[PDB]
Amino acid sequence: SGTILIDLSPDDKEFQSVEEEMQSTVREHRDGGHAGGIFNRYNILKIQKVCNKKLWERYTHRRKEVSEENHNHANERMLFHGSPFVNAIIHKGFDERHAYIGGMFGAGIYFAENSSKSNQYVYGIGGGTGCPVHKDRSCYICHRQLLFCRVTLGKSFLQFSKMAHSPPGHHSVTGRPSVNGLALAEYVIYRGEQAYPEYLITYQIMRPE
Ligand SMILES: CCOc1ccc(-c2nnc([C@H]3C[C@H](NC(=O)c4ccnc5cccnc45)C3)n2-c2ccccc2)nc1
Ligand SMILES: [Zn+2]
Repeated sequence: SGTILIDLSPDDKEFQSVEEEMQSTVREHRDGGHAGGIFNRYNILKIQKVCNKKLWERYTHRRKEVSEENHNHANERMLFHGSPFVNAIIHKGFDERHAYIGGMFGAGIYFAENSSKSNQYVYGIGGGTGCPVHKDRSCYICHRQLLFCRVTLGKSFLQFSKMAHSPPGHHSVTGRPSVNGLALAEYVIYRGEQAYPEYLITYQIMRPE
């Protein structure tokens, strides 16, 4: 595999930065919690740094290329990723060949700047049938995993809510909010090597009250 997970102590400022980013970027969703559950906060159980030399080199190699194509600017962002495939991704890396064709921006890998948006996909598109054990999308019991990832957007194409690759001259798509469309920003890459899954976050959504 080559992948090592480093457990971060809650007293570690690197843990605390990821924890804060996760808690602070929660929003109320217009679906009233249908996809990700009803919560305003998480129980952060565990944050692990993902260390894989092969995957890191794959990422930085792509990043150099994107940079030369975008006026020496990678347009690198730290973004949340949610999917059922977290375990595969930390071992084998992101893989566009596994992309689901039912996305707003076609067959790509979707990231978000709001943790609560990525949380809606941990059990599948629109939350699937919820947690495996209780078939509940708002399950407070079962533990979830998000990735907090290093993502190379390069020259990002701006769009509102049928697409295979980046537009010509572009490296990603930035989905922007619209009245008849997106509520929140999402980012899409069409090459797996434009993201590194840097931190694996184990959490529950917290029951409010
Ligand atoms: C309307 C919202 O649309 C979305 C939201 C998120 C995503 C998305 N963006 N990226 C993803 C996943 C990351 C991709 N998979 C891998 O990189 C992958 C990597 C390595 N092995 C695998 C084995 C099985 C499946 N996937 C893999 C698919 N997905 C995804 C999420 C939930 C279910 C299915 C796909 N796709 C569409
Ligand atoms: Zn459950």
